Amino acid sequence: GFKQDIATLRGDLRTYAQDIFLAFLNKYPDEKRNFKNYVGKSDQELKSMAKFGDHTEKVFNLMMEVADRATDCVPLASDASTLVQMKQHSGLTTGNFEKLFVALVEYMRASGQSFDSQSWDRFGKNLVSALSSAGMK
Amino acid sequence: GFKQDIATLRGDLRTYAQDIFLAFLNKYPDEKRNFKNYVGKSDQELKSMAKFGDHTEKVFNLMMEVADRATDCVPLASDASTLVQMKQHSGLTTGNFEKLFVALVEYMRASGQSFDSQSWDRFGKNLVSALSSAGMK
Ligand code: HEM
Ligand SMILES: Oc1ccc(Cl)cc1Cl
Ligand SMILES: Oc1ccc(Cl)cc1Cl
Repeated sequence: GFKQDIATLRGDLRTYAQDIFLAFLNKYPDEKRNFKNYVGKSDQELKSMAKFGDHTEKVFNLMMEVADRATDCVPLASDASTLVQMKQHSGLTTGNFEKLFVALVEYMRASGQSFDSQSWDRFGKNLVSALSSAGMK
Repeated sequence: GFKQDIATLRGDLRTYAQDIFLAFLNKYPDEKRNFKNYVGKSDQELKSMAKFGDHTEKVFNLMMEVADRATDCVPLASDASTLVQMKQHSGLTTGNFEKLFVALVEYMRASGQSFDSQSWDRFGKNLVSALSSAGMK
């Protein structure tokens, strides 16, 4: 289930963080505009860039903590406030987050592993609602 | 305290994992004999090798799972048994583990972050005692 999925992802975190972020960026090419330096690069080139590896790992490290602190796939309101108050997320909307979780769930469904994709879909929806309550447009 | 420390360490897992492993290896040079692929290389050389970062991340991730499952800094006997039974740990003794935790506590005290170094010291002592009870020499 959901809790075991967190353990699975953490056990190969750099690989999953990069694979999932790349799936997001290739499913939604417009989202690359939020990173500027990622345009015109293939996946293998991105994976060789310092800020790409460091950044995807930090995103995923924190995403797994938020997932781990949730109850029944509902994140804590304090974790949602943190994500909203981050300077780096000024200019983001909940739509950016919704798209991340659509790609993550699709990636899980296609991997052939025993992920509880339905719990991740609920988690993403519940996170987006929490982000709005915390003030994100 | 202990639980926040786990969150702090997990938030930047690869960076802490590398720095703590290097602190251990440089404090206890003889221990590097267990890691024949890392002999003859400076800290910066090791950090440039993908296999070093991957190895340290996987170890440290499991250490944080064990710490998170502990009650009052006492690890679960099942987690201690897992560590004893791993093939990669054939030939190790509790002494190797004690030295790791000395280096880890020394790293925390020196870092100038508000780690609960006393709790990591207790955790390391209780883990060493649990490894004995699970069959490690
Ligand atoms: C609580 C502490 C520890 C945990 C959680 C842990 C866990 C692990 C894990 C998950 C691996 C496999 C990582 C990989 O795939 O490369 C591993 C491998 C290994 N560990 Fe441990 N370990 C711990 C302590 C130690 C200590 C103290 C030593 C020796 C001083 C040690 C020696 C080794 C060796 C030699 C390998 C094989 C590495 C290789 O073949 O490249 N471990 N350990
Ligand atoms: O910016 C990111 C880095 C890693 C992951 Cl998994 C998702 C996002 Cl949006
Ligand atoms: O082999 C290791 C990798 C990372 C850390 Cl923190 C400790 C050890 Cl023994």
